[PDB]
Amino acid sequence: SNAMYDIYGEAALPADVRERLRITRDLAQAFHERAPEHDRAGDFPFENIEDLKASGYVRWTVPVEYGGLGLSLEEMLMHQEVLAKGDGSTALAIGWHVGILLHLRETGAFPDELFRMVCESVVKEGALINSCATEPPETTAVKVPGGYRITGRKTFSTLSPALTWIMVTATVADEDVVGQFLVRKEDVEIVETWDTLGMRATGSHDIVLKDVFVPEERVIVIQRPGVQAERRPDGSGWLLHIPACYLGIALAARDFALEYAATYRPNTLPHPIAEVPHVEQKLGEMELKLLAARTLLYDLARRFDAASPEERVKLQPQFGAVKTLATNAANQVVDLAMRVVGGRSLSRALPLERYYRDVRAGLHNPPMDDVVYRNLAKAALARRAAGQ
Repeated sequence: SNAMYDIYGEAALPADVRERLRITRDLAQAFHERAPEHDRAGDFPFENIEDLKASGYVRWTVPVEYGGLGLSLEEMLMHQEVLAKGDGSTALAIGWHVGILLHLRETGAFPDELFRMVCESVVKEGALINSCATEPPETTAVKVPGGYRITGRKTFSTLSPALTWIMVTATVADEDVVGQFLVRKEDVEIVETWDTLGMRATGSHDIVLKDVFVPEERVIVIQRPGVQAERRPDGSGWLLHIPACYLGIALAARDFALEYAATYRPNTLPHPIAEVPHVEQKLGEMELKLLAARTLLYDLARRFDAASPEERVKLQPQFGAVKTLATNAANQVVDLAMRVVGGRSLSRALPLERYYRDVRAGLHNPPMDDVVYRNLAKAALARRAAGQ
């Protein structure tokens, strides 16, 4: 409908979306120019995060009533894909923030007052938020006067150096029930762990909580019998930000290889390499993998936007399918782009090798391909059973 304007034309886009796309294309260009040194040094891109805050991007998924733009999931994915073309690490990291805010808006998982407080901090100060549940729940909350003390360790928190707020799960000691708590980043220790193949600018950090106080008003939920989670489910649709980011990296690789192929004419040939038959085939195959994966991504995002909570839950198997298709397609596209360019694709003078490293992580984000396929099979069997 709006998405894939690069294929289908920008003339059809409403003036507000075109203006927002000018903003995110501008950001992407700056991220692109900065990406090589951040990848080489593996240093966190704080200036990119400052640009995102200054632009207003960080509040676009906050509801209109609290001073955001209430952006649709379809449009959020479009901008994620634009930002990722510039720099995968930065896009994916801020995706967790704009996405989690879309998740909270669509579910009412936060108490009203707490959501209002967080939304105000995002709108007025550009405060950033992420949810950090995974560990190397071992993380523990102890009830104290006024709230809880939290001790533990969470892992893979990619935006953490720039966060203000952190949603963390912990087991309440001596009730054996799990809670979620809104922790201030300034109260935790960010610890560097091993560096990684790609996405190296944002790096891998653990968050360490020793003796962290959460007052009662920043308790999100305690999962007892009866409560129990979120006012209305969303089927985790917001997790489409992940495949959006990997497709944007693939698009950068494609744009690169197309540009190269159009303009590189070796002295062994009378035409550019874009006209060599096996190069045409590789470029055409890249186009088709992108067309198929992006079309499905945006189709599911639009269905999400239009769907009730009950329907959103039923879309989950297809949401997984998108993730598998996009992240696989993105790795294949980068492979083909490198084969088009040839031996120079190995050189750190060109960005393709960085794309080859960065794109790989999509395959190892949950849900794994084997889980996605199993879930598709089970949904197919459930649909057959319901039919009769």
